[PDB]
This record gives sequence, structure tokens and C-alpha cells, in this order.
Amino acid sequence: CRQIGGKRGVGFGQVAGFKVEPVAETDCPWSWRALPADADPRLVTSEHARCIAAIRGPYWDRTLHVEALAPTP
RNA sequence: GUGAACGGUGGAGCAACACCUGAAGGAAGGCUUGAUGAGCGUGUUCCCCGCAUACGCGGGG
Repeated sequence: CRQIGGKRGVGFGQVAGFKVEPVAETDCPWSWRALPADADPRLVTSEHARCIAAIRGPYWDRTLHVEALAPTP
């Protein structure tokens, strides 16, 4: 990877660096994520809400948008 | 297959016009280039200082 985010053709947001380190199981919210509509409720927090949204793959593909429980940036 | 992928802030436009740094104001009052240094007296062994180390040298008045 060298850039992150959108509009990468006009040079926005090239990555200066990254660090990848292990963390505790209770210390990671991985569930802050576009979850399915029938996701198990220990992963569905108050930030998660119902939306027409992709949970996987190409997140821009509106044909693959599903009943989803997703948080907000 | 980074809600990604694609996407020109662009084109044009006078800081310019006119405007006296100028009026007044004493470099003067006093001051020998004249000297100064240019020539005019003593008539024979008397103190003291160093090198020596006394055989003598230099030397103060």
C-alpha cells in the first residue's frame, strides 16, 4: 500500500507509514463494521444501525448492498 | 476490486491623475618669523669609583 482513501488518482492521502501489532481480545472492537442484519447481538452496539449497505467485497457496489447493521464514521 | 473508479478553478481587468523643500542667515573677532645656538678667565699632582689583585689601566670634580 502507498495511499489510502478515495480520489487516489489526484494524489490524496499517501501513507507515510503503518504499524501492525497484536492486541488483547477484549481490547479490540472489530465489530465496528458493516455487520449483517442477523448478526449476533454481542457485536451489535449502539452505533450500529439498519441500512441498505454492503457488508463485504466491493462496498460501492449497490447491487451487493444488503440489509445491514453498520456504524457511522 | 480503498462508497472505489472519473473530474483544470477557470477565463478577462493600467494604481492612476495633479503637487516648487522652501523662505532668512558675515567664519569671524585678536596674533612681530623672530630669534636662539657662532668669538670672549684659569698653568701642575689633590680627593674618590671599578677591572684587577697592585706591574697598572680606564674614570668623577
